[PDB]
Amino acid sequence: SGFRKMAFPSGKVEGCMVQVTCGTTTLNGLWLDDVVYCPRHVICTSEDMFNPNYEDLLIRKSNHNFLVQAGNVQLRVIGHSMQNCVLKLKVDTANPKTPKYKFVRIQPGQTFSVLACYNGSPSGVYQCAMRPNFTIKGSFLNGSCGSVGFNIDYDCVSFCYMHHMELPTGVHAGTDLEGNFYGPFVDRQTAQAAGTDTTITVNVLAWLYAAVINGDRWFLNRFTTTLNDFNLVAMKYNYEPLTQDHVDILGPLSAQTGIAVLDMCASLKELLQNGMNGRTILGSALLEDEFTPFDVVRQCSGVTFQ
Amino acid sequence: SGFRKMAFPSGKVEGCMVQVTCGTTTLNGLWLDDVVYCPRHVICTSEDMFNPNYEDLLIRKSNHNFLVQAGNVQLRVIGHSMQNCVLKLKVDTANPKTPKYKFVRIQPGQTFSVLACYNGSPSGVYQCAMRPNFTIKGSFLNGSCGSVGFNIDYDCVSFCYMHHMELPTGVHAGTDLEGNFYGPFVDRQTAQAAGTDTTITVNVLAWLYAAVINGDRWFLNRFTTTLNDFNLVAMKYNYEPLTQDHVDILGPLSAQTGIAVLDMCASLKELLQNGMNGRTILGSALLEDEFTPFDVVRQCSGVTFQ
Repeated sequence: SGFRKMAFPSGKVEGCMVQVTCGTTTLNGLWLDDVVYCPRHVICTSEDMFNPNYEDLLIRKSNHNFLVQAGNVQLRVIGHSMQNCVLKLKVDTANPKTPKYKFVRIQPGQTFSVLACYNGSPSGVYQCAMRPNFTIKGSFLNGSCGSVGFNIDYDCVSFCYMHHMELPTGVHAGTDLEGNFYGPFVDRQTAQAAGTDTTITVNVLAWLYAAVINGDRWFLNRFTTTLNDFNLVAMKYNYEPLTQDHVDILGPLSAQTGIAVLDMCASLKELLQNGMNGRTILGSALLEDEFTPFDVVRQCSGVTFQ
Repeated sequence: SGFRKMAFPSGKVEGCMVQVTCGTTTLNGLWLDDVVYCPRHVICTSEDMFNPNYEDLLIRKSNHNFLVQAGNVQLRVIGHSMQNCVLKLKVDTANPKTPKYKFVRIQPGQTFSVLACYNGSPSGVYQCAMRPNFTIKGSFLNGSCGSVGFNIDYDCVSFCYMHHMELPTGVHAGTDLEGNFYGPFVDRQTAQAAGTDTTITVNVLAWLYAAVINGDRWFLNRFTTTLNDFNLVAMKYNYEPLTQDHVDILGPLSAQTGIAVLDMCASLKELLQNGMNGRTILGSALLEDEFTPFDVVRQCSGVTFQ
């Protein structure tokens, strides 16, 4: 019982976090086997900011220009290259605490745990969703660049996000671990702004299911509706359209509660049109959209057939 | 910028979690040096829970009745004893990952991180608060007992909670690591239930500061009030009293924002009576009380000594 914004245990990623210095710029890197990955913007000075020439800046740097520290231990850089916006520093020592891992690119609507770090030292861990407009609503201060987001999928650490920057609305933008930005952003100081966001409908429904599992029922009505009619209401309140895939994805939560997906859709329609009757659901006074169906399952159901 | 429910990195605590089986009950234990700490109710069958005499149930048990497992490696139990409601199993092997640690007893209002575990395997990490009525609104499933809560100062893990049971309302009760329960609860199947809970006023205020710091201002007014007047309003709405110790603790944030504490109390008062008239603060439509002033400062680092 209970429901909380729960992140994955951070231990396997903590052991990969390093500090990377280039001139007067320090930020975080991720150390897997004999490679440290970090934002390429660490090689910039204030004079590069206008039109940074990364290709040129990279070749002009020697291995010695990169100070890499894992705790107190200095790692020697023996090579440097660039994949898109991520810098790959080859080092002389392979990380003995390298977990089994993969680099994955997540989709909008999906969540992951962020390990916020500073000077290569983990500060804290929290859950984020990739917003439909490809930002995350994170929590980062100066020196957090290079912090990474991940999921634990079986035994495997699936790394999906590396932090690059804050946009002027206070939201956050970054790349996958191959250095490609989520969204239409670039790793330089230019006029760029988040597109308008939408609410992740399938996640809201999952969160409602979570409420039902934990004994919140007041918003349940006896109504059912159709995909089509639901989607018309969705659009009116800036909610992403719902698809059959979404309906399928909610199946596990339907079975737990005995509430058909389309019935929960009718309950959601009613909360949208008429509000939340001054009540809270799972310690919140608005409709939460940053929990996937899987996040609800992993927290509230597990492997229960019974 | 940004503000999130953020937990400490769980790595140091992950390396201490182990499984403890006695009979058909499996739950979690904490392995520090050559001692495993777990809830003493691991030795009870379902029947014993009604009226259990642990002193007597313990006599029935030999060392061989406890199977302790760190991953797959069996730790031989060579001693078993009992301090209040926690069992201490002396094992043959000292935990090589034992971090620097203290046992501390926290007070209502203070926050900590929970490493939710199952069969000695970490599942997730989230932030909680010791409620004024000595419960926590955690998120636990079957097999979570013996999961622990902690703060991390430097490399020092301060353990403050071990999880023992779910009360009927879905909220959670447990002990410090010396086995004393928080609040008047007991490890027996009885009529017992949580006292009625109140909101943690000083936390709400810290959060409001966090909001100002992150650009949310609409709830500010120009009024000032006094402690006395404020506390009268507090009492009406089941807020905890605000003391002058709380007023000083908020001095840093008052300074940073240039909003006097009693000014902020006046803003809260208005929110308290009248609500948020359809607006949000830090992405929430209610008053959050699970961030301490310290939690706020950690995510909203000042520029004083930057």
